[PDB]
Amino acid sequence: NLPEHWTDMNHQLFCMVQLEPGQSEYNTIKDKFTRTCSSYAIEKIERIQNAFLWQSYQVKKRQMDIKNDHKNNERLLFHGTDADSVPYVNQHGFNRSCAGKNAVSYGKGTYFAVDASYSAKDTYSKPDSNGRKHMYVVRVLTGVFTKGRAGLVTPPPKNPHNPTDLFDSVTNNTRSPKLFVVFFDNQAYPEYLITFTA
Amino acid sequence: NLPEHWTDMNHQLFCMVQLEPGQSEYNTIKDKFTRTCSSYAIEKIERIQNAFLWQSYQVKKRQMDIKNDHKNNERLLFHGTDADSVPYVNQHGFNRSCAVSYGKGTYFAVDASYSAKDTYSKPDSNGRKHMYVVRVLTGVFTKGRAGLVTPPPKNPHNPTDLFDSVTNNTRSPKLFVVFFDNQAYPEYLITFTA
Ligand SMILES: NC(=O)c1ccc(OCC2CC2)cc1
Repeated sequence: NLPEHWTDMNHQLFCMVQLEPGQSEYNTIKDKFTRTCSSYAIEKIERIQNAFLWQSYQVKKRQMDIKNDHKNNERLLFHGTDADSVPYVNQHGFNRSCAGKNAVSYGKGTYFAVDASYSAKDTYSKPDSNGRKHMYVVRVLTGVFTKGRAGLVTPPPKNPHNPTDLFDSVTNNTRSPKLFVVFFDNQAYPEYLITFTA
Repeated sequence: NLPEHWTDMNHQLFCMVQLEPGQSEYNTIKDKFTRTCSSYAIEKIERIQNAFLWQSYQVKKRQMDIKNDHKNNERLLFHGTDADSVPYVNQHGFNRSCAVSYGKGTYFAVDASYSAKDTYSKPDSNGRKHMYVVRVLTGVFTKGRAGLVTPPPKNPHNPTDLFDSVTNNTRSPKLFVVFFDNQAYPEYLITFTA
């Protein structure tokens, strides 16, 4: 069930694949990033091939596609992180139990940005000791979403009289979304790792 | 890929099925409980049929069987909870975000007698206590400690290859803690009284 464009892994479960500039795959990610980070320079873009994370994520997507019926449940978003976090995210994905309190909090979960410029802030993509910054391009199952609130440990219910039927994620603003928060494992697949510098 | 002992769900994805007293499945689950809790009165046992939770759980079980290079990754454990949390656990399973002296995960007991304490299975206004029988992917485990947010690494020369769960005592475990969604499937709900 692994995507057929992935490199052969020789029955290995995990692989990072360096992309070539001028390939459509590299160029689409570069254009998405430079739309709002034209003042930074990309060192490299690696495709993340993680069989187990992919499998769990694709099971969740199919469940949300069945439950929501005729919705675009997936967006491509950005996530800046520190170099210390990269090994863990590459193997295990995004753990809400490890998430920082955001400067504007819409709930206790993992935060993903619409614009690379948000994730490019030193507060999220902290420069390592060689001055490299790290940002993931992430498939996120945002599904049906509402404006979040600082107290949330799960998405709120759609209906107060049915407390277990939940929104899929929350946002800062439903009309003009700039960030999404997710509260469950395997709701986000880290697809690419951008390494960049001033 | 829904198990054989489940009953038909008329094309729905979630239902709670009351077990018939005196039949094989009811007798099997009652005996697990009464091993340590024979002084308690059983009102009913329900089979939890949650297609989505089962699917996600089965994927994690297949992945752990590959990673550990053997079966024997699954244990049947108990979880006592309050009446107000029962609809959430039936629909969404166990959530670490909702005493945590062996880590910030979900706690499961080897013995029903431990989960039957009023501190976990809080009596509701009518005296009814609630306990799940849970399939748990305990896998390879180590001793836990306060403040863990994931299990420790097997070798701190490879800090991303983790233990699957933690316990109070590795030689004679009486409880297990898991730190990831869909590492536990709530299989039966026992309603009982002191
Ligand atoms: N909810 C439960 O059934 C349960 C709760 C706690 C527990 O271990 C607590 C540990 C001694 C500190 C096991 C099970």
